[PDB]
Amino acid sequence: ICSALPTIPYHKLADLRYLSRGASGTVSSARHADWRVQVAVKHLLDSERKDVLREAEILHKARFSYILPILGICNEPEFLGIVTEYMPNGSLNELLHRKTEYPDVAWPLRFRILHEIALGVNYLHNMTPPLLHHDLKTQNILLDNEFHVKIADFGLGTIIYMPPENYEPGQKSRASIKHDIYSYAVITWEVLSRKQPFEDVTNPLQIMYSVSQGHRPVINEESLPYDIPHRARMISLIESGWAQNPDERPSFLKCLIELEPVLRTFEEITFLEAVIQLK
Amino acid sequence: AICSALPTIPYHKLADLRYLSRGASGTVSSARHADWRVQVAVKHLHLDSERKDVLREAEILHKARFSYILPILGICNEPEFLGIVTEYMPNGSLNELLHRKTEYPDVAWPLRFRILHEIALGVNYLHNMTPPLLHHDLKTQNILLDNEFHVKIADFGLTIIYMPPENYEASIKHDIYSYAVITWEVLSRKQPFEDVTNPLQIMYSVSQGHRPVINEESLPYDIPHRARMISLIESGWAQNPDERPSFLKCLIELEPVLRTFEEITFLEAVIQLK
Ligand SMILES: C[S@@](=O)c1ccc(-c2nc(-c3ccc(F)cc3)c(-c3ccncc3)[nH]2)cc1
Ligand SMILES: C[S@](=O)c1ccc(-c2nc(-c3ccc(F)cc3)c(-c3ccncc3)[nH]2)cc1
Repeated sequence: ICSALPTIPYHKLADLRYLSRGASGTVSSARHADWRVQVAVKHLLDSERKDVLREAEILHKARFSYILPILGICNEPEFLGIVTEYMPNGSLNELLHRKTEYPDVAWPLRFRILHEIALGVNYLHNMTPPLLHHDLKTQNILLDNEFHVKIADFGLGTIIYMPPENYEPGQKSRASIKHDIYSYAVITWEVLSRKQPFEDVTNPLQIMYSVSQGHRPVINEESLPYDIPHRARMISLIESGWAQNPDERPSFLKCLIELEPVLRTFEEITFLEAVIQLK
Repeated sequence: AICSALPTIPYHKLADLRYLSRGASGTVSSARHADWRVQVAVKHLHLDSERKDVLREAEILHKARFSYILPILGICNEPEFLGIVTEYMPNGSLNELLHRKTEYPDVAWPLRFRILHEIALGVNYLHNMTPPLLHHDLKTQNILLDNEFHVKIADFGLTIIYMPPENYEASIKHDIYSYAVITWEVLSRKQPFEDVTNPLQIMYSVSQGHRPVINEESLPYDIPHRARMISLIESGWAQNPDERPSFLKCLIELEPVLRTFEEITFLEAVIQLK
Protein backbone atom coordinates (compact mmCIF):
# COMPACT_ATOMS: atom_id res chain seq x y z
CA ILE A 1 0.00 0.00 0.00
CA CYS A 2 1.66 3.23 -1.28
CA SER A 3 0.73 6.88 -0.38
CA ALA A 4 2.22 9.64 -2.51
CA LEU A 5 3.15 12.91 -0.87
CA PRO A 6 0.96 15.78 -2.19
CA THR A 7 2.60 18.45 -4.37
CA ILE A 8 1.63 21.95 -3.21
CA PRO A 9 1.67 24.87 -5.69
CA TYR A 10 3.62 27.76 -4.07
CA HIS A 11 0.73 30.07 -5.03
CA LYS A 12 -1.55 27.96 -2.63
CA LEU A 13 0.46 29.22 0.41
CA ALA A 14 -0.79 32.57 1.59
CA ASP A 15 0.37 34.86 4.42
CA LEU A 16 3.98 33.65 4.14
CA ARG A 17 6.06 35.00 7.07
CA TYR A 18 9.66 34.32 8.23
CA LEU A 19 10.03 32.46 11.56
CA SER A 20 13.68 31.39 11.69
CA ARG A 21 16.55 29.57 10.03
CA GLY A 22 16.08 25.76 10.24
CA ALA A 23 18.71 23.02 9.90
CA SER A 24 19.54 24.11 6.38
CA GLY A 25 17.30 26.91 5.19
CA THR A 26 14.50 29.25 6.17
CA VAL A 27 11.39 28.22 8.08
CA SER A 28 8.33 30.29 7.35
CA SER A 29 4.74 30.09 8.60
CA ALA A 30 1.90 30.33 6.00
CA ARG A 31 -1.69 29.24 5.46
CA HIS A 32 -3.02 26.73 2.86
CA ALA A 33 -5.53 28.68 0.69
CA ASP A 34 -7.59 25.52 0.01
CA TRP A 35 -7.06 23.41 3.18
CA ARG A 36 -7.68 26.35 5.50
CA VAL A 37 -4.93 25.35 7.95
CA GLN A 38 -1.75 27.17 9.15
CA VAL A 39 1.42 25.40 7.91
CA ALA A 40 5.26 25.67 8.24
CA VAL A 41 7.43 25.89 5.06
CA LYS A 42 11.17 25.01 5.04
CA HIS A 43 12.68 26.54 1.87
CA LEU A 44 16.17 27.40 0.48
CA LEU A 45 21.42 24.35 -7.57
CA ASP A 46 19.93 21.04 -8.93
CA SER A 47 22.22 19.14 -6.45
CA GLU A 48 20.62 20.90 -3.41
CA ARG A 49 17.23 20.11 -5.10
CA LYS A 50 17.60 16.36 -4.23
CA ASP A 51 18.70 17.51 -0.72
CA VAL A 52 15.26 19.13 0.04
CA LEU A 53 13.58 16.12 -1.65
CA ARG A 54 15.57 13.77 0.63
CA GLU A 55 14.31 15.42 3.92
CA ALA A 56 10.72 15.31 2.52
CA GLU A 57 11.17 11.55 1.69
CA ILE A 58 12.49 10.87 5.26
CA LEU A 59 9.65 12.83 7.01
CA HIS A 60 7.11 11.09 4.76
CA LYS A 61 8.47 7.57 5.44
CA ALA A 62 9.20 8.25 9.14
CA ARG A 63 5.50 9.31 9.89
CA PHE A 64 4.49 8.61 13.48
CA SER A 65 2.84 10.36 16.52
CA TYR A 66 6.14 12.03 17.72
CA ILE A 67 7.66 12.87 14.30
CA LEU A 68 6.92 16.27 12.64
CA PRO A 69 3.99 15.59 10.20
CA ILE A 70 4.80 16.53 6.57
CA LEU A 71 1.80 17.81 4.57
CA GLY A 72 3.37 18.08 1.11
CA ILE A 73 6.21 19.37 -1.12
CA CYS A 74 6.58 22.60 -3.18
CA ASN A 75 8.57 21.58 -6.26
CA GLU A 76 8.58 24.34 -8.82
CA PRO A 77 10.99 26.09 -11.23
CA GLU A 78 10.73 29.20 -8.97
CA PHE A 79 10.40 27.63 -5.45
CA LEU A 80 11.51 24.52 -3.52
CA GLY A 81 10.19 23.85 0.03
CA ILE A 82 8.85 21.27 2.50
CA VAL A 83 5.36 21.91 3.94
CA THR A 84 4.56 20.52 7.42
CA GLU A 85 1.99 21.04 10.25
CA TYR A 86 2.63 24.29 12.15
CA MET A 87 4.27 23.92 15.61
CA PRO A 88 3.13 26.92 17.68
CA ASN A 89 5.23 26.45 20.79
CA GLY A 90 8.84 26.57 19.51
CA SER A 91 11.44 24.06 20.69
CA LEU A 92 12.50 22.32 23.91
CA ASN A 93 15.54 24.64 24.16
CA GLU A 94 13.33 27.78 24.37
CA LEU A 95 10.98 26.22 26.93
CA LEU A 96 14.04 25.22 28.99
CA HIS A 97 16.01 28.45 28.85
CA ARG A 98 13.42 31.22 28.38
CA LYS A 99 12.98 31.46 32.18
CA THR A 100 11.18 34.85 32.21
CA GLU A 101 8.56 33.63 29.64
CA TYR A 102 8.40 30.26 31.51
CA PRO A 103 9.20 30.58 35.30
CA ASP A 104 7.84 27.02 35.97
CA VAL A 105 7.96 23.87 33.84
CA ALA A 106 6.13 21.21 35.84
CA TRP A 107 7.63 17.70 36.31
CA PRO A 108 4.63 15.93 34.58
CA LEU A 109 5.26 17.91 31.35
CA ARG A 110 9.11 17.53 31.60
CA PHE A 111 8.81 13.75 31.90
CA ARG A 112 6.12 13.64 29.23
CA ILE A 113 8.55 15.52 26.90
CA LEU A 114 11.33 12.98 27.77
CA HIS A 115 9.01 10.03 27.22
CA GLU A 116 7.89 11.41 23.78
CA ILE A 117 11.52 12.12 22.60
CA ALA A 118 12.32 8.40 23.44
CA LEU A 119 9.09 7.19 21.70
CA GLY A 120 10.10 9.31 18.67
CA VAL A 121 13.79 8.29 18.34
CA ASN A 122 12.87 4.67 19.12
CA TYR A 123 10.41 4.63 16.17
CA LEU A 124 13.26 5.73 13.83
CA HIS A 125 15.51 2.92 15.17
CA ASN A 126 12.68 0.31 14.74
CA MET A 127 12.08 1.22 11.04
CA THR A 128 13.32 -1.08 8.29
CA PRO A 129 16.06 -0.15 7.60
CA PRO A 130 16.80 1.53 10.99
CA LEU A 131 16.74 5.34 10.68
CA LEU A 132 19.36 7.20 12.68
CA HIS A 133 18.88 10.75 13.93
CA HIS A 134 22.55 11.78 14.61
CA ASP A 135 21.67 15.42 15.38
CA LEU A 136 19.25 15.11 18.30
CA LYS A 137 19.43 18.45 20.13
CA THR A 138 17.00 20.59 22.23
CA GLN A 139 16.81 23.13 19.30
CA ASN A 140 15.15 20.57 16.96
CA ILE A 141 12.70 18.96 19.51
CA LEU A 142 9.57 20.90 18.51
CA LEU A 143 6.56 21.59 20.65
CA ASP A 144 3.01 21.39 19.25
CA ASN A 145 -0.15 23.38 20.37
CA GLU A 146 -0.46 21.32 23.59
CA PHE A 147 3.32 21.00 24.19
CA HIS A 148 3.65 17.47 22.76
CA VAL A 149 6.89 16.57 21.05
CA LYS A 150 7.51 16.44 17.27
CA ILE A 151 11.08 15.46 16.38
CA ALA A 152 12.54 17.09 13.22
CA ASP A 153 15.93 17.31 11.33
CA PHE A 154 16.78 13.61 11.66
CA GLY A 155 18.76 11.45 9.21
CA LEU A 156 20.25 14.53 7.50
CA GLY A 157 26.29 23.74 15.74
CA THR A 158 26.26 22.62 19.41
CA ILE A 159 28.66 19.72 20.20
CA ILE A 160 27.22 19.24 23.77
CA TYR A 161 24.84 16.53 22.45
CA MET A 162 27.59 14.70 20.47
CA PRO A 163 29.16 11.36 21.67
CA PRO A 164 33.03 11.68 21.82
CA GLU A 165 33.63 8.88 19.26
CA ASN A 166 31.91 11.09 16.62
CA TYR A 167 34.34 14.04 17.12
CA GLU A 168 36.54 12.50 14.33
CA PRO A 169 33.95 10.52 12.35
CA GLY A 170 34.53 7.14 10.71
CA GLN A 171 32.24 4.74 8.80
CA LYS A 172 31.53 3.03 12.22
CA SER A 173 30.55 6.32 14.05
CA ARG A 174 28.26 7.46 11.14
CA ALA A 175 26.50 4.04 11.24
CA SER A 176 26.49 3.90 15.09
CA ILE A 177 23.12 2.96 16.58
CA LYS A 178 24.42 4.26 20.02
CA HIS A 179 25.00 7.99 19.10
CA ASP A 180 21.34 9.14 19.73
CA ILE A 181 21.21 7.76 23.27
CA TYR A 182 24.26 9.93 24.24
CA SER A 183 22.36 13.02 22.91
CA TYR A 184 19.24 11.82 24.78
CA ALA A 185 21.25 11.43 28.01
CA VAL A 186 22.49 15.10 27.73
CA ILE A 187 18.88 16.26 26.93
CA THR A 188 17.50 14.27 29.93
CA TRP A 189 20.14 15.93 32.16
CA GLU A 190 19.28 19.41 30.69
CA VAL A 191 15.47 18.91 31.01
CA LEU A 192 15.67 17.81 34.69
CA SER A 193 18.10 20.68 35.50
CA ARG A 194 16.99 23.66 33.29
CA LYS A 195 20.82 24.37 33.21
CA GLN A 196 23.03 24.80 30.07
CA PRO A 197 25.42 21.73 29.95
CA PHE A 198 29.06 22.81 30.61
CA GLU A 199 27.88 26.45 31.37
CA ASP A 200 31.11 27.16 33.37
CA VAL A 201 33.32 26.01 30.40
CA THR A 202 34.53 28.86 28.10
CA ASN A 203 35.39 27.21 24.74
CA PRO A 204 33.28 24.60 22.96
CA LEU A 205 36.76 23.23 22.09
CA GLN A 206 37.50 22.94 25.83
CA ILE A 207 34.16 21.03 26.31
CA MET A 208 35.26 18.57 23.57
CA TYR A 209 38.55 17.89 25.45
CA SER A 210 36.91 17.23 28.87
CA VAL A 211 34.09 15.21 27.18
CA SER A 212 36.75 13.09 25.34
CA GLN A 213 38.65 12.75 28.69
CA GLY A 214 35.52 11.53 30.53
CA HIS A 215 33.82 14.62 32.04
CA ARG A 216 30.02 14.95 31.65
CA PRO A 217 27.76 17.76 33.03
CA VAL A 218 27.58 17.82 36.90
CA ILE A 219 25.30 15.29 38.70
CA ASN A 220 24.98 16.96 42.16
CA GLU A 221 22.39 18.69 44.51
CA GLU A 222 22.93 22.14 42.81
CA SER A 223 22.07 21.02 39.23
CA LEU A 224 19.79 18.04 40.08
CA PRO A 225 18.03 18.59 43.51
CA TYR A 226 16.82 15.65 45.67
CA ASP A 227 13.15 16.85 45.18
CA ILE A 228 13.23 15.48 41.56
CA PRO A 229 10.62 12.75 40.96
CA HIS A 230 12.33 9.33 40.47
CA ARG A 231 15.84 10.98 40.74
CA ALA A 232 17.72 7.67 41.30
CA ARG A 233 16.08 5.92 38.24
CA MET A 234 16.69 9.12 36.19
CA ILE A 235 20.37 9.66 37.19
CA SER A 236 20.91 5.93 36.47
CA LEU A 237 19.34 6.40 32.98
CA ILE A 238 21.46 9.56 32.20
CA GLU A 239 24.83 8.02 33.33
CA SER A 240 23.92 4.81 31.47
CA GLY A 241 23.23 6.74 28.19
CA TRP A 242 26.26 9.09 28.21
CA ALA A 243 28.59 6.09 28.96
CA GLN A 244 32.01 6.64 27.22
CA ASN A 245 31.71 3.11 25.76
CA PRO A 246 29.05 2.97 22.97
CA ASP A 247 28.50 -0.77 23.78
CA GLU A 248 27.73 0.11 27.50
CA ARG A 249 24.79 2.38 26.36
CA PRO A 250 21.10 1.32 26.51
CA SER A 251 18.70 1.10 23.59
CA PHE A 252 15.73 3.57 23.44
CA LEU A 253 13.42 0.52 23.99
CA LYS A 254 15.17 -0.32 27.30
CA CYS A 255 14.79 3.30 28.49
CA LEU A 256 11.13 3.27 27.47
CA ILE A 257 10.44 0.14 29.62
CA GLU A 258 12.17 2.03 32.49
CA LEU A 259 10.15 5.24 31.78
CA GLU A 260 6.68 3.62 31.39
CA PRO A 261 6.25 3.15 35.23
CA VAL A 262 7.74 6.63 35.94
CA LEU A 263 5.05 8.38 33.80
CA ARG A 264 2.27 6.31 35.40
CA THR A 265 3.03 8.04 38.78
CA PHE A 266 1.65 11.31 37.35
CA GLU A 267 -2.13 11.88 37.44
CA GLU A 268 -3.57 12.50 33.98
CA ILE A 269 -4.79 15.98 35.12
CA THR A 270 -1.29 17.22 36.09
CA PHE A 271 -0.13 17.21 32.43
CA LEU A 272 -3.08 19.48 31.52
CA GLU A 273 -2.37 21.83 34.51
CA ALA A 274 1.37 22.06 33.46
CA VAL A 275 0.31 23.18 29.97
CA ILE A 276 -2.27 25.75 31.37
CA GLN A 277 0.59 27.05 33.57
CA LEU A 278 2.75 27.88 30.47
CA LYS A 279 -0.09 29.92 28.83
CA ALA B 1 6.86 10.62 -6.97
CA ILE B 2 7.59 10.61 -3.19
CA CYS B 3 5.97 7.30 -2.12
CA SER B 4 5.66 5.81 1.40
CA ALA B 5 4.57 2.23 2.11
CA LEU B 6 2.19 1.48 4.98
CA PRO B 7 4.10 -0.61 7.56
CA THR B 8 3.18 -4.31 8.01
CA ILE B 9 2.68 -5.09 11.72
CA PRO B 10 3.11 -8.70 12.89
CA TYR B 11 0.12 -9.80 15.05
CA HIS B 12 2.58 -10.93 17.76
CA LYS B 13 3.83 -7.28 18.13
CA LEU B 14 0.21 -6.23 19.15
CA ALA B 15 0.10 -7.00 22.92
CA ASP B 16 -2.86 -6.67 25.47
CA LEU B 17 -5.50 -6.88 22.59
CA ARG B 18 -8.60 -6.00 24.72
CA TYR B 19 -12.05 -5.28 23.09
CA LEU B 20 -13.31 -1.68 22.82
CA SER B 21 -16.49 -1.57 20.71
CA ARG B 22 -17.75 -2.26 17.20
CA GLY B 23 -17.08 -0.13 14.09
CA ALA B 24 -18.48 0.24 10.54
CA SER B 25 -16.51 -2.73 9.00
CA GLY B 26 -16.03 -4.94 12.10
CA THR B 27 -14.67 -5.01 15.70
CA VAL B 28 -12.54 -2.31 17.40
CA SER B 29 -9.99 -3.42 20.05
CA SER B 30 -7.30 -1.52 21.91
CA ALA B 31 -3.77 -2.95 22.14
CA ARG B 32 -0.10 -1.89 22.57
CA HIS B 33 2.84 -2.14 20.17
CA ALA B 34 5.67 -4.24 21.70
CA ASP B 35 8.52 -2.30 20.06
CA TRP B 36 7.00 1.20 19.44
CA ARG B 37 5.70 1.39 23.07
CA VAL B 38 2.41 3.13 22.25
CA GLN B 39 -1.33 2.44 22.74
CA VAL B 40 -3.03 1.56 19.44
CA ALA B 41 -6.46 0.66 17.99
CA VAL B 42 -7.12 -2.42 15.88
CA LYS B 43 -10.05 -2.88 13.41
CA HIS B 44 -10.76 -6.52 12.34
CA LEU B 45 -13.86 -8.45 11.14
CA HIS B 46 -15.10 -11.01 13.80
CA LEU B 47 -14.20 -13.87 2.94
CA ASP B 48 -12.08 -12.58 -0.04
CA SER B 49 -14.61 -9.69 -0.49
CA GLU B 50 -14.21 -8.85 3.27
CA ARG B 51 -10.36 -9.01 2.86
CA LYS B 52 -10.45 -6.58 -0.15
CA ASP B 53 -12.88 -4.29 1.83
CA VAL B 54 -10.42 -4.10 4.81
CA LEU B 55 -7.37 -3.25 2.65
CA ARG B 56 -9.36 -0.56 0.75
CA GLU B 57 -10.17 1.20 4.11
CA ALA B 58 -6.47 1.06 5.07
CA GLU B 59 -5.47 2.40 1.60
CA ILE B 60 -8.01 5.30 2.10
CA LEU B 61 -6.65 6.05 5.63
CA HIS B 62 -3.02 5.99 4.38
CA LYS B 63 -3.85 8.22 1.38
CA ALA B 64 -6.23 10.61 3.34
CA ARG B 65 -3.52 11.41 5.96
CA PHE B 66 -4.16 14.89 7.45
CA SER B 67 -4.33 16.58 10.92
CA TYR B 68 -8.08 15.80 11.37
CA ILE B 69 -8.19 12.22 9.93
CA LEU B 70 -7.58 9.12 12.15
CA PRO B 71 -3.81 8.42 11.67
CA ILE B 72 -3.15 4.85 10.40
CA LEU B 73 -0.03 3.29 11.95
CA GLY B 74 0.06 0.08 9.90
CA ILE B 75 -1.63 -3.03 8.44
CA CYS B 76 -1.64 -6.36 10.26
CA ASN B 77 -1.93 -8.76 7.23
CA GLU B 78 -1.37 -12.47 8.23
CA PRO B 79 -3.46 -15.72 7.69
CA GLU B 80 -4.17 -15.87 11.47
CA PHE B 81 -5.25 -12.19 11.73
CA LEU B 82 -6.20 -9.25 9.47
CA GLY B 83 -6.50 -5.81 11.09
CA ILE B 84 -6.00 -2.04 10.58
CA VAL B 85 -3.73 -0.48 13.20
CA THR B 86 -4.27 3.21 14.00
CA GLU B 87 -3.49 5.65 16.82
CA TYR B 88 -5.58 5.24 19.94
CA MET B 89 -8.32 7.87 20.50
CA PRO B 90 -8.81 7.86 24.28
CA ASN B 91 -11.80 10.21 24.48
CA GLY B 92 -14.54 8.34 22.66
CA SER B 93 -16.56 10.04 19.93
CA LEU B 94 -18.45 13.30 19.53
CA ASN B 95 -21.73 11.37 20.09
CA GLU B 96 -20.63 10.41 23.67
CA LEU B 97 -19.33 13.97 24.50
CA LEU B 98 -22.73 15.39 23.49
CA HIS B 99 -25.12 12.89 24.97
CA ARG B 100 -23.23 11.55 28.10
CA LYS B 101 -24.52 14.58 30.10
CA THR B 102 -23.92 12.86 33.51
CA GLU B 103 -20.19 12.39 32.71
CA TYR B 104 -20.08 15.81 30.87
CA PRO B 105 -22.56 18.35 32.39
CA ASP B 106 -20.60 21.26 30.84
CA VAL B 107 -19.09 21.23 27.33
CA ALA B 108 -17.92 24.86 26.89
CA TRP B 109 -18.58 26.82 23.67
CA PRO B 110 -14.90 27.32 22.66
CA LEU B 111 -14.48 23.51 22.40
CA ARG B 112 -17.82 22.94 20.57
CA PHE B 113 -16.79 25.48 17.91
CA ARG B 114 -13.27 24.03 17.66
CA ILE B 115 -14.83 20.52 17.16
CA LEU B 116 -17.12 21.89 14.34
CA HIS B 117 -14.14 23.76 12.76
CA GLU B 118 -12.02 20.52 12.74
CA ILE B 119 -14.80 18.23 11.31
CA ALA B 120 -15.09 20.80 8.42
CA LEU B 121 -11.28 20.94 8.00
CA GLY B 122 -11.23 17.12 7.83
CA VAL B 123 -14.08 16.80 5.33
CA ASN B 124 -12.70 19.77 3.28
CA TYR B 125 -9.29 18.04 2.93
CA LEU B 126 -11.03 14.85 1.58
CA HIS B 127 -13.07 16.87 -0.98
CA ASN B 128 -9.77 18.56 -2.01
CA MET B 129 -7.98 15.25 -2.73
CA THR B 130 -7.27 14.22 -6.39
CA PRO B 131 -9.69 12.74 -7.07
CA PRO B 132 -12.10 14.27 -4.46
CA LEU B 133 -12.75 11.66 -1.78
CA LEU B 134 -16.34 11.86 -0.52
CA HIS B 135 -17.10 10.78 3.10
CA HIS B 136 -20.82 9.81 2.65
CA ASP B 137 -21.14 8.43 6.23
CA LEU B 138 -20.39 11.49 8.40
CA LYS B 139 -22.01 10.98 11.84
CA THR B 140 -21.27 11.95 15.47
CA GLN B 141 -20.32 8.25 16.24
CA ASN B 142 -17.27 8.20 13.90
CA ILE B 143 -16.00 11.76 14.82
CA LEU B 144 -13.29 10.65 17.26
CA LEU B 145 -11.66 12.66 20.07
CA ASP B 146 -7.92 12.30 20.78
CA ASN B 147 -5.88 13.01 23.99
CA GLU B 148 -6.32 16.81 23.58
CA PHE B 149 -10.04 16.60 22.51
CA HIS B 150 -9.08 17.29 18.86
CA VAL B 151 -11.09 15.71 16.04
CA LYS B 152 -10.00 12.66 14.02
CA ILE B 153 -12.53 11.59 11.39
CA ALA B 154 -12.84 7.86 10.54
CA ASP B 155 -15.19 5.59 8.40
CA PHE B 156 -15.07 7.73 5.25
CA GLY B 157 -15.25 6.75 1.56
CA LEU B 158 -16.60 3.24 2.35
CA THR B 159 -28.47 5.57 11.55
CA ILE B 160 -30.43 7.74 9.10
CA ILE B 161 -30.56 11.27 10.69
CA TYR B 162 -27.40 12.56 8.90
CA MET B 163 -28.45 11.28 5.45
CA PRO B 164 -29.77 13.81 2.83
CA PRO B 165 -33.30 12.97 1.49
CA GLU B 166 -32.05 12.56 -2.13
CA ASN B 167 -29.80 9.70 -0.91
CA TYR B 168 -32.73 7.49 0.30
CA GLU B 169 -32.73 5.97 -3.32
CA ALA B 170 -22.11 10.18 -5.28
CA SER B 171 -22.90 13.96 -5.00
CA ILE B 172 -20.40 16.36 -3.43
CA LYS B 173 -23.38 17.93 -1.50
CA HIS B 174 -24.16 14.92 0.80
CA ASP B 175 -21.51 15.56 3.51
CA ILE B 176 -22.56 19.20 4.12
CA TYR B 177 -26.13 17.88 4.85
CA SER B 178 -24.66 15.50 7.50
CA TYR B 179 -22.44 18.37 8.76
CA ALA B 180 -25.53 20.67 9.12
CA VAL B 181 -27.30 18.04 11.36
CA ILE B 182 -24.10 17.49 13.42
CA THR B 183 -23.86 21.32 13.90
CA TRP B 184 -27.52 21.40 15.05
CA GLU B 185 -26.74 18.52 17.49
CA VAL B 186 -23.44 20.06 18.83
CA LEU B 187 -25.16 23.43 19.58
CA SER B 188 -28.35 21.91 21.08
CA ARG B 189 -26.87 18.72 22.69
CA LYS B 190 -30.31 17.26 21.78
CA GLN B 191 -31.26 14.17 19.81
CA PRO B 192 -32.50 15.22 16.32
CA PHE B 193 -36.22 14.21 16.00
CA GLU B 194 -36.74 13.43 19.75
CA ASP B 195 -40.49 12.53 19.46
CA VAL B 196 -40.08 10.01 16.58
CA THR B 197 -40.68 6.26 17.36
CA ASN B 198 -39.71 4.77 13.94
CA PRO B 199 -36.67 5.74 11.78
CA LEU B 200 -39.22 5.67 8.89
CA GLN B 201 -41.08 8.55 10.54
CA ILE B 202 -37.75 10.57 10.35
CA MET B 203 -37.18 9.52 6.71
CA TYR B 204 -40.77 10.53 5.83
CA SER B 205 -40.51 13.89 7.71
CA VAL B 206 -37.09 14.72 6.06
CA SER B 207 -38.25 13.81 2.49
CA GLN B 208 -41.23 16.20 3.20
CA GLY B 209 -38.64 18.99 3.82
CA HIS B 210 -38.84 18.85 7.62
CA ARG B 211 -35.74 19.18 9.80
CA PRO B 212 -34.64 19.14 13.52
CA VAL B 213 -36.41 21.89 15.39
CA ILE B 214 -34.83 25.35 15.41
CA ASN B 215 -36.58 27.18 18.25
CA GLU B 216 -35.66 28.79 21.65
CA GLU B 217 -35.90 25.41 23.45
CA SER B 218 -33.53 23.52 21.05
CA LEU B 219 -31.27 26.54 20.46
CA PRO B 220 -31.28 29.03 23.44
CA TYR B 221 -31.05 32.70 22.38
CA ASP B 222 -27.71 33.02 24.35
CA ILE B 223 -25.79 30.55 22.10
CA PRO B 224 -22.71 32.47 20.78
CA HIS B 225 -23.02 33.33 17.02
CA ARG B 226 -26.60 31.91 16.96
CA ALA B 227 -27.75 33.88 13.87
CA ARG B 228 -24.70 32.86 11.82
CA MET B 229 -24.78 29.20 12.96
CA ILE B 230 -28.54 28.82 12.24
CA SER B 231 -27.90 30.28 8.77
CA LEU B 232 -25.03 27.76 8.10
CA ILE B 233 -27.24 24.84 9.46
CA GLU B 234 -30.29 25.93 7.37
CA SER B 235 -28.19 26.30 4.19
CA GLY B 236 -26.29 23.05 4.88
CA TRP B 237 -29.47 20.93 5.24
CA ALA B 238 -31.41 22.55 2.27
CA GLN B 239 -33.83 20.18 0.42
CA ASN B 240 -32.10 21.40 -2.82
CA PRO B 241 -28.53 19.94 -2.87
CA ASP B 242 -27.39 22.87 -5.06
CA GLU B 243 -28.51 25.46 -2.43
CA ARG B 244 -26.02 23.90 0.06
CA PRO B 245 -22.56 25.46 0.61
CA SER B 246 -19.15 23.93 -0.30
CA PHE B 247 -16.93 23.09 2.74
CA LEU B 248 -14.71 26.06 1.63
CA LYS B 249 -17.67 28.47 2.15
CA CYS B 250 -18.59 26.67 5.32
CA LEU B 251 -14.98 27.24 6.57
CA ILE B 252 -14.90 30.89 5.47
CA GLU B 253 -18.00 31.40 7.71
CA LEU B 254 -16.48 29.58 10.72
CA GLU B 255 -13.02 31.29 10.54
CA PRO B 256 -14.13 34.73 12.03
CA VAL B 257 -15.96 32.80 14.86
CA LEU B 258 -12.86 30.77 15.83
CA ARG B 259 -10.62 33.91 15.95
CA THR B 260 -12.76 35.18 18.89
CA PHE B 261 -11.38 32.31 21.15
CA GLU B 262 -7.93 32.38 22.80
CA GLU B 263 -5.99 29.05 23.03
CA ILE B 264 -6.38 28.98 26.86
CA THR B 265 -10.22 28.93 26.57
CA PHE B 266 -9.85 25.60 24.71
CA LEU B 267 -7.45 24.23 27.40
CA GLU B 268 -9.84 25.23 30.17
CA ALA B 269 -12.91 23.80 28.37
CA VAL B 270 -10.98 20.44 28.31
CA ILE B 271 -9.80 20.63 31.96
CA GLN B 272 -13.49 21.19 32.91
CA LEU B 273 -14.29 17.79 31.21
CA LYS B 274 -11.66 16.13 33.43
C1 LIG C 1 -21.03 4.01 17.61
S1 LIG C 1 -20.63 3.30 15.99
O1 LIG C 1 -21.28 4.13 14.93
C2 LIG C 1 -18.82 3.35 15.98
C3 LIG C 1 -18.16 3.56 14.76
C4 LIG C 1 -16.76 3.60 14.71
C5 LIG C 1 -16.01 3.44 15.91
C6 LIG C 1 -14.53 3.45 15.88
N1 LIG C 1 -13.82 3.01 14.85
C7 LIG C 1 -12.47 3.16 15.19
C8 LIG C 1 -11.46 2.74 14.18
C9 LIG C 1 -10.26 2.08 14.52
C10 LIG C 1 -9.35 1.70 13.50
C11 LIG C 1 -9.68 1.97 12.18
F1 LIG C 1 -8.84 1.62 11.18
C12 LIG C 1 -10.85 2.60 11.83
C13 LIG C 1 -11.76 2.99 12.83
C14 LIG C 1 -12.40 3.69 16.47
C15 LIG C 1 -11.24 4.06 17.32
C16 LIG C 1 -10.03 4.52 16.76
C17 LIG C 1 -8.97 4.86 17.60
N2 LIG C 1 -9.08 4.75 18.93
C18 LIG C 1 -10.23 4.31 19.48
C19 LIG C 1 -11.35 3.95 18.72
N3 LIG C 1 -13.71 3.87 16.89
C20 LIG C 1 -16.68 3.22 17.13
C21 LIG C 1 -18.09 3.18 17.16
C1 LIG D 1 18.07 27.36 14.85
S1 LIG D 1 17.87 25.64 15.38
O1 LIG D 1 18.88 24.85 14.60
C2 LIG D 1 16.28 25.30 14.66
C3 LIG D 1 16.20 24.12 13.93
C4 LIG D 1 15.00 23.76 13.33
C5 LIG D 1 13.89 24.61 13.47
C6 LIG D 1 12.65 24.20 12.80
N1 LIG D 1 12.63 23.44 11.72
C7 LIG D 1 11.31 23.27 11.37
C8 LIG D 1 11.02 22.46 10.17
C9 LIG D 1 10.02 22.89 9.27
C10 LIG D 1 9.75 22.13 8.12
C11 LIG D 1 10.48 20.97 7.89
F1 LIG D 1 10.19 20.26 6.77
C12 LIG D 1 11.47 20.52 8.74
C13 LIG D 1 11.75 21.27 9.90
C14 LIG D 1 10.53 23.98 12.29
C15 LIG D 1 9.08 24.18 12.44
C16 LIG D 1 8.16 23.19 12.07
C17 LIG D 1 6.80 23.48 12.26
N2 LIG D 1 6.37 24.67 12.78
C18 LIG D 1 7.27 25.60 13.13
C19 LIG D 1 8.65 25.41 12.98
N3 LIG D 1 11.40 24.56 13.19
C20 LIG D 1 13.97 25.81 14.20
C21 LIG D 1 15.18 26.16 14.80
